[PDB]
Amino acid sequence: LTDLVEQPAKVMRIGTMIKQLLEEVRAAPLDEASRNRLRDIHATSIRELEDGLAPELREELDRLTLPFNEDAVPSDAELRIAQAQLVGWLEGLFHGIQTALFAQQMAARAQLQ
Amino acid sequence: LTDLVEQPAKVMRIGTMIKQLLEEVRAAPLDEASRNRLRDIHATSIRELEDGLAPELREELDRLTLPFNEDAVPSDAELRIAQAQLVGWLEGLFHGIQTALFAQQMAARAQLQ
Amino acid sequence: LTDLVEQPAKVMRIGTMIKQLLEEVRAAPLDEASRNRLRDIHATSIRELEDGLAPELREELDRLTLPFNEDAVPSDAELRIAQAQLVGWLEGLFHGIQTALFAQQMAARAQLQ
Amino acid sequence: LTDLVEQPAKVMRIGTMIKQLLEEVRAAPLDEASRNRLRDIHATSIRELEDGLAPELREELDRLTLPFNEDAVPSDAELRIAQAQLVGWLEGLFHGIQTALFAQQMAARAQLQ
Amino acid sequence: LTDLVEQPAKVMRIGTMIKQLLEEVRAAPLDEASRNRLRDIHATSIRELEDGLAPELREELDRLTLPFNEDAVPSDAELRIAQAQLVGWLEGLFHGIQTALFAQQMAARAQLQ
Amino acid sequence: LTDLVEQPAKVMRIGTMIKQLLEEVRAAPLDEASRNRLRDIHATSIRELEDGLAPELREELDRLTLPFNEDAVPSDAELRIAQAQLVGWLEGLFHGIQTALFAQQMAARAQLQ
Amino acid sequence: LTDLVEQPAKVMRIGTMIKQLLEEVRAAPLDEASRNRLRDIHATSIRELEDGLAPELREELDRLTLPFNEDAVPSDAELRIAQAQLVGWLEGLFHGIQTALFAQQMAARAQLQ
Amino acid sequence: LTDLVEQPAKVMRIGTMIKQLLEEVRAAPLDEASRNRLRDIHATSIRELEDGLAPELREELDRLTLPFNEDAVPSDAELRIAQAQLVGWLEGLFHGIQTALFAQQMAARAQLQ
Amino acid sequence: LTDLVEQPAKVMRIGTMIKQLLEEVRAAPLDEASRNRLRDIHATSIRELEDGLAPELREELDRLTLPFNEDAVPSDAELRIAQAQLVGWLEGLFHGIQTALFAQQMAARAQLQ
Amino acid sequence: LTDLVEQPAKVMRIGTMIKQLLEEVRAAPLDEASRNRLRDIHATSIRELEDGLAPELREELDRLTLPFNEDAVPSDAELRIAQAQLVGWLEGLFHGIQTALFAQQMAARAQLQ
Amino acid sequence: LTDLVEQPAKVMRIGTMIKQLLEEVRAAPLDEASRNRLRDIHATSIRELEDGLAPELREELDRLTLPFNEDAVPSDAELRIAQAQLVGWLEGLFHGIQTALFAQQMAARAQLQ
Amino acid sequence: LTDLVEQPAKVMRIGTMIKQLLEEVRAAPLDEASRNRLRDIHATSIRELEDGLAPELREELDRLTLPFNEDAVPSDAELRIAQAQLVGWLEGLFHGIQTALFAQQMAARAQLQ
Amino acid sequence: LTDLVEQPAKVMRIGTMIKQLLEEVRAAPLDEASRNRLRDIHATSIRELEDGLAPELREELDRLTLPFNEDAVPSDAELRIAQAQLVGWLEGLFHGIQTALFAQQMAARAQLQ
Amino acid sequence: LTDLVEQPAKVMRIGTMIKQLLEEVRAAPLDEASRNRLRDIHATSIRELEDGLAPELREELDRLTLPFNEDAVPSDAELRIAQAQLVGWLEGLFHGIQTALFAQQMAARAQLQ
Amino acid sequence: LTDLVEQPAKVMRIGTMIKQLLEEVRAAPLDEASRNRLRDIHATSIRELEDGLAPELREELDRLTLPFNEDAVPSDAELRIAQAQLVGWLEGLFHGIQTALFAQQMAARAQLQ
Amino acid sequence: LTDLVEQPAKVMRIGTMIKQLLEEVRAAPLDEASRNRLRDIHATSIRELEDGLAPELREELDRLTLPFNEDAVPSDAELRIAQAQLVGWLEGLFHGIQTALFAQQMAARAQLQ
Repeated sequence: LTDLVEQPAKVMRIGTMIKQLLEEVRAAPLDEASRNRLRDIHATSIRELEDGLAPELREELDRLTLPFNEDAVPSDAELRIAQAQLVGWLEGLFHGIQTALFAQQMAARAQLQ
Repeated sequence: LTDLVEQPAKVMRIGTMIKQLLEEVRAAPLDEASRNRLRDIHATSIRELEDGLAPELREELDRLTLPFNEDAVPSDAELRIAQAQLVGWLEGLFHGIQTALFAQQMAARAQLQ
Repeated sequence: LTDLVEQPAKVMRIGTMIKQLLEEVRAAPLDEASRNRLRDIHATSIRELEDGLAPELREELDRLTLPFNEDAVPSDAELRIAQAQLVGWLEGLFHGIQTALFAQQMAARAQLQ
Repeated sequence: LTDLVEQPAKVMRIGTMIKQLLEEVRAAPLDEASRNRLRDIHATSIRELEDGLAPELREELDRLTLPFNEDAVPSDAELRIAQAQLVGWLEGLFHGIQTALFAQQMAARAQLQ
Repeated sequence: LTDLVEQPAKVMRIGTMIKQLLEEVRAAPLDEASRNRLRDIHATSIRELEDGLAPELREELDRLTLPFNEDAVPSDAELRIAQAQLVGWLEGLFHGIQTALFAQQMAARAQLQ
Repeated sequence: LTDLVEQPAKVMRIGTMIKQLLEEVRAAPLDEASRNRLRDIHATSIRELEDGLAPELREELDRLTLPFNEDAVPSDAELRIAQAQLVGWLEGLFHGIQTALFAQQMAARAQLQ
Repeated sequence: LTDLVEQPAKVMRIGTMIKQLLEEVRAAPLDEASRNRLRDIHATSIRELEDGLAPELREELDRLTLPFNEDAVPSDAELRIAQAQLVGWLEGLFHGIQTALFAQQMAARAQLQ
Repeated sequence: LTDLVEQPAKVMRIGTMIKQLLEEVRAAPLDEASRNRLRDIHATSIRELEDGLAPELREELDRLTLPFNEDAVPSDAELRIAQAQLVGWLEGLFHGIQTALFAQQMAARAQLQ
Repeated sequence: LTDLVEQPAKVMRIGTMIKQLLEEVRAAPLDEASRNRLRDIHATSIRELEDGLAPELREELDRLTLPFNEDAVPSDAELRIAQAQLVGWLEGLFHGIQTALFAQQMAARAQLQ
Repeated sequence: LTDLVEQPAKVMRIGTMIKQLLEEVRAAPLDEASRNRLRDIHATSIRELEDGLAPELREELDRLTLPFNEDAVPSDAELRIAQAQLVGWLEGLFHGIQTALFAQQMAARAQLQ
Repeated sequence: LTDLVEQPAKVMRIGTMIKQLLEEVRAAPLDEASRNRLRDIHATSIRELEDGLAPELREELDRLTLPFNEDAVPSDAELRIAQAQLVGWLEGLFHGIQTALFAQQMAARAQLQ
Repeated sequence: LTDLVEQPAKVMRIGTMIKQLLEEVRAAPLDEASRNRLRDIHATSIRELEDGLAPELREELDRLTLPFNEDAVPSDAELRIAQAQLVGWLEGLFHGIQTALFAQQMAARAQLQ
Repeated sequence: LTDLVEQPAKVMRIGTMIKQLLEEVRAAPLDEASRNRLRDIHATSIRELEDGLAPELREELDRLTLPFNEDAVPSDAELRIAQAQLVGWLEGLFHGIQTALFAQQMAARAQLQ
Repeated sequence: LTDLVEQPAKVMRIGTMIKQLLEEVRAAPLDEASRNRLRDIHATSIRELEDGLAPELREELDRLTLPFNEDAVPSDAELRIAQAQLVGWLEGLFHGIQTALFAQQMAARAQLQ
Repeated sequence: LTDLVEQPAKVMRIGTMIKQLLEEVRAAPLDEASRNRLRDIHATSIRELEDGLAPELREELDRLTLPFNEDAVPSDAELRIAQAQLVGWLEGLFHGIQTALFAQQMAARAQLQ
Repeated sequence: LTDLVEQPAKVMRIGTMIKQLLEEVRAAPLDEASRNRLRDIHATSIRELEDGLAPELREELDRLTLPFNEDAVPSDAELRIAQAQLVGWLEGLFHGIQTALFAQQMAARAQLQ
């Protein structure tokens, strides 16, 4: 919990943002003005993600992630690869949270009966 | 918690507006006269959204959003990206509210039994 | 909650004490050695009760209650009267708690949906 | 919370012993040889109970309880008053424990959904 | 678990023996030939009980229990007090085991899903 | 586990015998001619019981049981004591066996899913 | 058992990431700039996976896995081969672990009844 | 159980690997770099498979299976044939395991009742 | 004589009654059922006393005596005080009788010689 | 004078019987089975006493005495009160008879000299 | 004389037996074999007493006494009550004999001079 | 008169023997080897007593006495009961004789004066 | 010549334009603003070429060429293919012109001598 | 001879076109949108080539060439194979033309001198 | 012919200026301040070119050229495209001039010899 | 001339074909779709080759050449071997022709001087 996510409300917030934008890249091809946007949004979403994570996960994210180069406009492929990577990493982080929340709840309910 | 959204009825209202307009750009391409409208609508929707958020979410919303180029009529791609960004940001905002609101309900209902 | 009972775990403890002691006077008549005990017990439960109640309820309990005389051995009637008076007052205090506890729950659970 | 009861398995063990022995004093009258036994059992049972309680509950248990007189064999009435007192005090202790432990189970299960 | 009971199968065995013998003393009065039996059985059952308990509980049982004098034939009262005392202590020990057994099962079942 | 009872069909058989005979002494008082029978029946039933038990339980049964005085025809009280002693010992024996027997089943049913 | 995976929350986290990225290579063909990303992500994902695995699983993971050739940009085929390999390898690991964890739940739940 | 598979957790792991890789060859045709990989993967999976099986199955797998040649790149047909051969053999091995596991469970639960 | 006691045989009768009852309260403490009796006895002994005394001594006794209240059970102290008061009053009344009886004898014995 | 007691041999007989039983209640505490005897003995002793007394002493004896409540077994305290009452009442009865009888003997011996 | 006792030599015989046996029950507590003895002696002693008394006293003794129930071993209390009851009744019968025997002697000695 | 005791020197002799042995059981508890002696002595002492009594006293003694169980060793209590029974019965026998012996002495001494 | 090219001065003009623009697409990658230009330029260069060619070559050029779709921005690849295609076709036209122009000169230079 | 090629200016023209396009596939890798063009261009180039070739060369060209598959977008390898095939086939065609054409020049110049 | 270019010295002058500026954009990337210059320079260079071309070339140049967007700063790519467009068009313009100017020089030299 | 090549223009055509295709296998690695093509091309080029050679060279070519198998895709090595084998054989065939063409010319040119 707190050992992983410092701001739980914020990580899901940005998490849903990254997810629905990912579902947009698949919907229709984009143009340079839109691909250039998602690059800026992906960079800012990670910067905003690290503010809500524990020190351990910040570094892990930096080891796994690859910031885009601001001199070349990425492709619809890169944007899908980069975004879905965060979507899976957050959903696996969240699935780790929900399994531990199950352990804490059932343990107190069993420590009572 | 509720310290995050000051005017819930006002925030969710505009959010539903951004959601249904997002479903329209998906349906069929638009013309220049309408894209300029959605651009104007996108700007005013954020302004009315900031009035209903806390200062912490205000700045965060501004750090994540991208103002349009006043001199160029954006494409259907930009408008889908900008709008879906807000739709995702708001759904993650609400999921943080309801998970804590449900947490409040099952804490008092259990503090009784 | 905080407006009435300061130490909830302590109040329902002593109450369940006084409750089961009341079921003993009904079970069989007592002798001087036991009546003198229940009076001594009844005094201490009230002193331990005032420590666990809010200032307003302390006075109300003091205005309603009648301390026993420490020179005459009370009857089985007084002990039933004195104790059952508290049992009803404690059950009425908790029913005041639980009616609001459901209000806190069913209102927060409804403020979400 | 569980800071109140240090050895729960031990506190409830001795409690169950005092409860069923109480069911014996009600079942049939006793003789001096058996009344003397319960007094000895009553003394050691509280000593073993205080070892399993927190210091605050020790004092409260000590402020509420009454050590027997070794010079007089108590009556079947005294032993019922003394024992049921602890039975009521012990059942009220757990009711404080189970209501908060039940609160832990539903609050964490709600912080997830 | 093992910190409390070394031979679980044996303690529930002797326990059911002590319980049904307790239910016989209540059924009809006994004679010196029968009262003398239960004393020897109660003495041997405790010796056989200590073989099946952990070192901590052996000591606790000796502190709570009172061995009979082999110079006077006890009463139907004494035999009921002695036996029911063991019955509650064993039933409270078992209720302590089963409450913790639920904690072990509901914790591994929750740490998995 | 089953290391305890060598002849399960035989141990449970004789047990039901003493159980139903226990229910007969309870129903009505007996005469010297039938008490002498029950004394003989109790002796032969233990002998037939040891053939179906493991050596550890053999001595334990011998440590717990009390052979009758062949001189005096025992009373309805002794016969209730001797018989109910075995009935409790046997019921506690079976619950220890089947509780582990259930453990074998649900462990394999869980090792499959 | 649990000694196999040292950091389950971390192993599964990275697992979900690799799984969803696999669903992206499948969705649409990629370009050379994005294929270079997935190769880099594949290398860092395994590096972070071995940190959360025991040495026995490491070597087994290392004996089974195939580092990419850096002088050549892999195909959309290779990236599917490599990733799906881990996804199956990771899903079988949990199914091997969780099936024994389920055995812990039903064996203790049966060791009680 | 013990007579067929020595390391059950490992065998269902690799099986779930080989299974999902089989679903990749069906999804799209492969290139020389990917076909060459799956062959290397298939060889290593059998080495990791033989380590986890009983000696009889080691030989049975060796009698049924056909190792690939390391000088020619196999076709999409061979790789489907080779892998699917193992998938059926692994699913058939487990159904032999699971059908007996129900026999062990449903028989011990019936030997108890 | 005639001016003091009208029925001397009756007063010495009741006096020995009230006297011997006084030696019982000193012998061992009493219970509510016996204290309630002695109160009833003390009143009836006084009513039967006034019937056997001259009018002057009646009123003297009424000025000296204090009737018990019939709604509260007196203490062993009151009962000791109340009865001993009569015993001293009767023995002083009798010592007045015997001193005059000797005066009648030795004066008539002196008129002769 | 002797008209007071109609059957002197019968009254004093029963009186001696009541006196020595009183010395038995003092010697050791009694049980419910023996207390019930003395209550019945107390009732029949008064009945046999009224047959040997004159009507004036009958009603006086009935006005002073208190019949026991057949619905409750009295205590050793009540039986001491009731019996000692009669012993004192009877000893005062004889002292009233013997003092006047001594007066008769010193009147005829003096009417001669 | 003959109006009351038919066999004077026999009544003082059995009387002494009943008296010294009474002094034994006080001396030390008894066992069932001894308590059962004294019941048989007390029953036969009354039977042997009735053979030596006049018809009037037979009936009075039967009205005063309470035969024991042969279907329960009396207590040390009952045997003391029953025996002491006869001891006083016999001592009061003899004191009635001695008071009249002196009257017969001193009257004939005075009818001579 | 002398028709009752045929051999006075023998009856009194053996009587003193039983008396002094009674004073020995009172002094200290006995062991099984000595209780068997006193039981044997009690049988022969009655046998030698009947030889010195008239047939009427033989049967009467037999109607009052209780033969011991040859197959069971009596307790310290029985021996006191049996012996004290004889001691009292013998003293009452002589006191009846001695009272008549004085009648022979004083009546003949008065026929002279 | 006249049968192939109507405006020779114009074709080598636009041809040189297409050639040097082709050398720019090779020189550095382009952006949507530049890729969009070359599409418009390539379309207008073909339109201006057909005005300068004979009817036979106009048709052949349209059969060989593929106009771009104005509703999508082409790649640096498409523009290179489209442009280079024209460059060779124009260079092949000129080599056909130059080979015949040498035939016109050399044949007349030989028709003279 | 010159009957081989009916339209020399046209065969060389298209030949130059295919040659320089080959120089583009070599220059940089292509994308699916451009690879699809070269397939379409390759088909129309052969169609325009046969119009300028003799029937013998048509079939020979048709016997040597390979029509593309509609479904698959060819690779940079296929397009290089297909195009270079024609360029080599065409350059060998011209070498057959020019070597005999040069033979005419030296034969007529020698038939004169 | 010369009817095409009215001011040859001016047409080539400005052309060389666009050519050498083109060699500068290739040399190093530019900044917004210089791109704004080249954009203005490109506009005036075409204006000064049209003054020196014939009306027919004015339109063709205008039909081929593309005015820049003055609300957006063009890229380094567009400027290379726009400039190279002119550089290619101008060299092709002169090659049409130079081929006819040389044609005049060989025609008069042949009309003389 | 006629002794070796029947259709010289055709053989140097296919040779220049086979030669230029060989320079492609060296240029970049191929895929299965291209390797399968070049094999098909190589087979048909030989069939077209045998049509253009003299019968002696046909058989020699068949003795030297090795036709490919049509069920396995050859390697880039085989394709380089197969074609280069022909290219050398063709260049050696042509170099023999040029030496004989040199023989025909120089011998006739010398027969003149």
